[PDB]
Amino acid sequence: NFCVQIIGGFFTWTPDGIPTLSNITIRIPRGQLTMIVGQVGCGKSSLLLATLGEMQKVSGAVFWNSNLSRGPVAYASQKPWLLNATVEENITFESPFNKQRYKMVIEACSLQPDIDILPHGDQTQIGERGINLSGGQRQRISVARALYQQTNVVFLDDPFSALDVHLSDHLMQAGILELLRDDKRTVVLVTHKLQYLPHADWIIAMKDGTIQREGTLKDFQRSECQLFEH
Repeated sequence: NFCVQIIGGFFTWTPDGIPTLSNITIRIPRGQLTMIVGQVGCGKSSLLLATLGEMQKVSGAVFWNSNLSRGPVAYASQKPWLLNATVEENITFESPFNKQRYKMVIEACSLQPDIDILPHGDQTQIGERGINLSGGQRQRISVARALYQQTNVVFLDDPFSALDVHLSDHLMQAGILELLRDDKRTVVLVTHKLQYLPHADWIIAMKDGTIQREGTLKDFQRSECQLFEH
C-alpha cells in the first residue's frame, strides 16, 4: 500500500498517556517525493520518529505493507551520527563498494575538498576520538551515508539547514532529484530551506503536531497563506 500511511497517529513518548501528537492522517504511496516542511519546533522530529516507529502510538497501528509486513525504513533524524572510523567506511556503512557509485555520491556530496584537505584523506578517524571537523561537513557525510545505501525509502532531516552553502547544496539537490528519479524511490526531507520548498512533487506541512495535507504544490495556492509570500 502507501509507503507512509497513518490512520490514527496518536504517538507519544510517555509509556502511558500524554499524546504529544494525534489525529495524523496521511497516505504517501510509492514513488512519491514528499518533503516535510513547517514552522520551528512544530513536532517535525516527533512526526518523523513516529513515522519510523520510535514513538508509542495510542490510537492504533498506522498499518504498513511491503514497498515492492514492513518496518525497516531508512531514517537519519537530527544531528550527525558519525562512526568513529575512516571517512570512506563511514560513507559505505555496510554497503557494497562501487567506484562509479562512490564517485557519483562524492560528486553530489562535494566531499572532494574535504578529503583533499585532510592529510590522510578519507581514512581519518571522523568523529569522536579522532579528527574534529565542521558541523556542516559532518552533516554532509551523514546525509550522503543514507543516500549511498540505495534504498526505496529515504528519510532526511535538515540537509541544507546545517550548511547553507549554495555550491554544496545545489549539487546535492541536483544529485538527490536525479538519483530519486532514476530509482523511482520515495524521499521525505524535513528542512527549512526555501530554495526548493515549492516543487511539482508532493509536499506536506507540519504544524502544532499535525499535518494539514500531503499533496501537490497547488494546495499552497489553495491555502489561505502562500507561505507568507515566500
